[PDB]
Amino acid sequence: SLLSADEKITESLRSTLSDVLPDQLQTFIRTVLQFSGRPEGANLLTGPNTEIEFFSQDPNKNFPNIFAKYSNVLTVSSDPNFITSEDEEVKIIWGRHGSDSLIGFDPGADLVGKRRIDIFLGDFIDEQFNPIPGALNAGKSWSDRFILGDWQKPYYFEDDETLGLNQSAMILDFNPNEDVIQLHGDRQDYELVNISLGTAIFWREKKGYDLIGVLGGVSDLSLKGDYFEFKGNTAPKTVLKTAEHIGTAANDYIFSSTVDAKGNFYVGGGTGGSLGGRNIGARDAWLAKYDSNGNQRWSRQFGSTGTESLWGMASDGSNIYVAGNTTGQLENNTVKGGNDAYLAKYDSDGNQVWIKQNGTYTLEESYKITVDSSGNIYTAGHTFGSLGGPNQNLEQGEVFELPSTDGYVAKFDSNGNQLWVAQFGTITLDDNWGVAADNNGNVFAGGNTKGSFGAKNTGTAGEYDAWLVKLNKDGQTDWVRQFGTPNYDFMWDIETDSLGDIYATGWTLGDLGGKNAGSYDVWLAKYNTNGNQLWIKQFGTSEDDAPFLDGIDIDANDNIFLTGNTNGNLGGANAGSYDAWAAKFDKDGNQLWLKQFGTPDYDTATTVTAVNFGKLYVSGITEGSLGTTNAGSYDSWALKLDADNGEIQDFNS
Ligand SMILES: CCCC[C@@H](F)CCCC[C@H](C)Cc1cc(O)cc(O)c1
Ligand SMILES: CCCC[C@@H](F)CCCC[C@H](C)Cc1cc(O)cc(O)c1
Ligand SMILES: [Ca+2]
Ligand SMILES: [Ca+2]
Ligand SMILES: [Ca+2]
Ligand SMILES: [Ca+2]
Ligand SMILES: [Ca+2]
Ligand SMILES: [Ca+2]
Ligand SMILES: [Ca+2]
Ligand SMILES: [Ca+2]
Ligand SMILES: [Ca+2]
Ligand SMILES: [Ca+2]
Ligand SMILES: [Ca+2]
Ligand SMILES: [Ca+2]
Ligand SMILES: [Cl-]
Ligand SMILES: [Cl-]
Ligand SMILES: [Cl-]
Ligand SMILES: [Cl-]
Ligand SMILES: [Cl-]
Ligand SMILES: [Cl-]
Ligand SMILES: [Cl-]
Ligand SMILES: [Mg+2]
Ligand SMILES: [Mg+2]
Ligand SMILES: [Mg+2]
Ligand SMILES: [Mg+2]
Repeated sequence: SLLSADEKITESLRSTLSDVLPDQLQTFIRTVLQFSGRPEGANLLTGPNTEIEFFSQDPNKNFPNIFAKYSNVLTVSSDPNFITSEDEEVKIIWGRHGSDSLIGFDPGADLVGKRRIDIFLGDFIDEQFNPIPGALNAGKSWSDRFILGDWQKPYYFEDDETLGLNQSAMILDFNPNEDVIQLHGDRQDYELVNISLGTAIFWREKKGYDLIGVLGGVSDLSLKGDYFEFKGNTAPKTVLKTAEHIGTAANDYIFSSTVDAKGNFYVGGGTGGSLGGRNIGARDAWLAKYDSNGNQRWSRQFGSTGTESLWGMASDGSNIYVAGNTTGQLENNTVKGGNDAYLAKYDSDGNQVWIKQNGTYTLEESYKITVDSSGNIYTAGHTFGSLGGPNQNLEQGEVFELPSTDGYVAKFDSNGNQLWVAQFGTITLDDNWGVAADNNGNVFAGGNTKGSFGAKNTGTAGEYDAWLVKLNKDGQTDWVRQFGTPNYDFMWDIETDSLGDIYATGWTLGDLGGKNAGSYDVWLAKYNTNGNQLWIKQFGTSEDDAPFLDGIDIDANDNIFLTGNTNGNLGGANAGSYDAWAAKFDKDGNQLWLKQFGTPDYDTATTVTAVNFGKLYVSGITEGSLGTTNAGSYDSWALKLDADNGEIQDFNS
């Protein structure tokens, strides 16, 4: 019976949210929701007003730590939720700019009896909080997809005698003119109920009801509207049987790849399941080795009862170095506070040689790693603390500046001893999205900044620019460069060629290398070792085109390979949703080929690795059945390509 559903839903959500979220965070959320004109959820948070300790050195009070613990803050890009992990009862999933594919509930996790509320914000963009109007993206929004179920099962589904209020999504900014709510089954499986908060979405069967999601501030919807997408009960038909398929019932992601000197191919990333070994808790890191004929030699899974991923991997020719973040305590390590970075070493046989966890009392992220020809290892990332030196934004003065990241690069020897750590940036956000060593002892770093780091930012409202830093063998800066348009420009990865020149790839919403074809476009930029910009190429379709994550590699012939996603017809006719794409360039920026592949469902490449004089590997993630039938939610895939023309080969030979 749906009698008194409004009172039952309000009391249940209020009870759970106010029990789980720290008072500091409730105070922050209530203030933001009131300011933004999305007040519906505020009355669900009944904790007392509490000082928000933006700069506390206590890891348990430091607000960046608290906010990160209960949130997935995504990027200015059109994002899949590449950071989702089943590590908390309540999670705020914030898509920001771009057309985001938002998921928070892993259908493959053991969540029986667990309270689970995912609070979704599809856009809710930074510009709302600008005191001065007129910003390029003020008032702009995108079509976000809120994933509340798939072909396999409804999400947040307790399937018991109650109204199923213990698990539910709450979407705070659903716009039926633009956004989509994805649901299991068909429209006859649901019933919409107008409530004080907005709309309740109930799964309905003979035995009763189960609350799937609440839409704050929207009423009078219809299950016949095109803003609901129903996925039925049957896994997608398989395409691309030539690909290697990696998947469990949980969310599985490849985020990176590399090759050793014998031509063995490695992939790795994060999984909510038991992929390389028995799941330790929430998301774990994992990696796998394949011989050059496509046979898997081993898979390994490691981490903690908290959340970690492999975000980068590189080889010294024999060993495999891996890097990422963790929210827990790794084996043979101590926590520094909040989330930390780590670097680990695996030998060719899959033995974990060591793992080094490093960081500060506050939030570190690390997405990148490189290995030089001497066998030294460099990680890179960003920190809210004072890792390589004092953070540019240390404490609150008379003028409040929101806590913010600086970039860092850390150098290690082959035994994991830290040789140095360099930290740099501006008073505002500076994130790292790239690290690459040359042959002469130097190392480059690259990323995004809201500030004026290597040049005056021309954005009127702190839109991102790209930055590049060259460090010497001792970690001292030789130069800082910055490039961009007045709009957002976002870098994903960098790499050097055999001459020591540095290349970066990203997306732009403006005219960076040329006239923007529409929406996001791809760019590739080249700088010389002395900091001079040589060229920027920009290309795309009228739709959304971008590299993603480990988006560049450079082979021994100085061919450049790029990869990412597109929802246009970039390398061919789009198969549906986003597809993966890859491209090859020469060292002068001439485009040699451009290919597109994927399923009718959401796909993106996440990594590209070229074998010298051998195959090209493009790997990524999918909601479709790529290689074989999807086992649950996100699965992963690797494609073996002819590097001369981008044509897909059978993975196994
Ligand atoms: C469910 C509630 C949503 C809360 C969070 F999910 C996101 C809101 C972030 C607040 C705002 C962006 C920060 C801020 C402060 C400032 O002082 C200057 C700024 O430009 C920007
Ligand atoms: C793995 C993806 C993580 C992406 C993060 F990079 C998101 C940044 C948070 C946004 C924030 C509201 C903007 C902002 C910062 C700032 O330092 C000053 C501001 O006024 C405003
Ligand atoms: Ca986004
Ligand atoms: Ca969005
Ligand atoms: Ca939206
Ligand atoms: Ca439920
Ligand atoms: Ca884990
Ligand atoms: Ca830390
Ligand atoms: Ca900074
Ligand atoms: Ca810019
Ligand atoms: Ca485009
Ligand atoms: Ca790369
Ligand atoms: Ca697709
Ligand atoms: Ca899966
Ligand atoms: Cl971002
Ligand atoms: Cl806005
Ligand atoms: Cl109930
Ligand atoms: Cl209806
Ligand atoms: Cl099939
Ligand atoms: Cl082996
Ligand atoms: Cl600045
Ligand atoms: Mg029920
Ligand atoms: Mg097989
Ligand atoms: Mg390489
Ligand atoms: Mg296959």
